Amino acid sequence: AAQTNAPWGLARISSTSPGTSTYYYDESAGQGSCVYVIDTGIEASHPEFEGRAQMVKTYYYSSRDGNGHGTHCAGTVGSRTYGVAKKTQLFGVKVLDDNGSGQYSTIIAGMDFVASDKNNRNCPKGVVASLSLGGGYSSSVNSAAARLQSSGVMVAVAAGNNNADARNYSPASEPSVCTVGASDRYDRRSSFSNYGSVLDIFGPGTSILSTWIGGSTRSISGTSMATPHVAGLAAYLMTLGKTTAASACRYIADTANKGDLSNIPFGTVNLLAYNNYQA
Ligand SMILES: [Ca+2]
Repeated sequence: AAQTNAPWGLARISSTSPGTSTYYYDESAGQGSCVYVIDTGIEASHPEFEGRAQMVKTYYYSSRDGNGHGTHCAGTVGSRTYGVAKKTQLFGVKVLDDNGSGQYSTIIAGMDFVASDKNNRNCPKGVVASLSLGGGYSSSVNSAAARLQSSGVMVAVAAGNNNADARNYSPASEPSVCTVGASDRYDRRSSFSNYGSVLDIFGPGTSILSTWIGGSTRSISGTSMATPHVAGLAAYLMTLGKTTAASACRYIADTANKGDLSNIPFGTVNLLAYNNYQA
């Protein structure tokens, strides 16, 4: 399939070169997979989700996304226009309040929730979780992410927006999950993107157009935006049968565009998420 005039990040993930505008992908499009977006929620009513999104959990007085951040991330995973995996099922877990903040204890509860909740969902092709959040180093937060991964979920987490080594942030620093840095449309490391040995992969993160609350759309930037490209890619690849939850981060690294990003610090992977789709 070909989507013309796609957001640059979608075009990037199906291209051996920057500077193109058509997204190419297998029509299966993540059908039969599931992606949890652990964030401020998802506006499930947004026409862009086509009934494929739903809220499954909140820790606050509402499951509504009163921020937009979670809706944007979910859009990059699986919206019809702005998404990588256009037929995946999206599950919202609201661990962040409408200010975009969340106590680590609530975030941990949300991760353990997903590990159990997948057993209540139909995801024959596999399960992914996208965590566009983080804070300072916490062994408990890392351990929760590790459990989620261990349970059979492909966990993708944001590296962070500190232009610093991600070793000092969680869940970014957890070795067993897929830690995602951000790039821009000219294949530069995004200026805010964290880096370091703990990174596994980069994805498009600067000036990313996606869904927003009130049935709208918005361009924003962050490792929060790169993460759902990788989560959606994993779901897409799992539907194709090319990889599994336990192997998807490795597979994505194996098949990434290599050595093409600029301003990658010595010791950080130079790998850009790529679907290796040949139309
Ligand atoms: Ca990993």
